[PDB]
Amino acid sequence: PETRPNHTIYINNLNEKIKKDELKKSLHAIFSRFGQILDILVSRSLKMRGQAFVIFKEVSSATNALRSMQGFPFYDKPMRIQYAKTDSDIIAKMK
RNA sequence: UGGCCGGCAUGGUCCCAGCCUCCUCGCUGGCGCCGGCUGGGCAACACCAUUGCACUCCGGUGGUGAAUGGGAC
Ligand SMILES: [Sr+2]
Ligand SMILES: [Sr+2]
Repeated sequence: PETRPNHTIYINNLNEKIKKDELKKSLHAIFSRFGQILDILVSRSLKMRGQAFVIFKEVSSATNALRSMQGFPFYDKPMRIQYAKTDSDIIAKMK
């Protein structure tokens, strides 16, 4: 079952050999044009590696980012993008 | 040598260059042969496993089973 629109996009299929700090930097480099980004969360743990959460301030940004960068070759791999199942805390602490 | 021991070999002190390494990366570390014991840590690196929905840092295993020469006294 797909997912409903969200402030946060969930990206996976990312190159696992990239360190956390660099991955966050590179992700911002390509995703900041879609709108203000509140934060990017990345973890290299067994369960969370290869994935990232880009948290946009406005849902239109996420939606854009989602449609525009679906399948984008990043670090030699096609980026897969979806909306996050639930709202990230940063967003809850507001709306 | 990450810590520890044994056997054998080996004149010494330096100077220059090169080379080596998971555990004080370098000029007041190290760079003969052989065998056995043991500690730490995944931080870097590699390999294996993982396609995974978080907002709690947190998979496993491996490496030293390493590295040459010149010169001055
Ligand atoms: Sr050493
Ligand atoms: Sr590890």
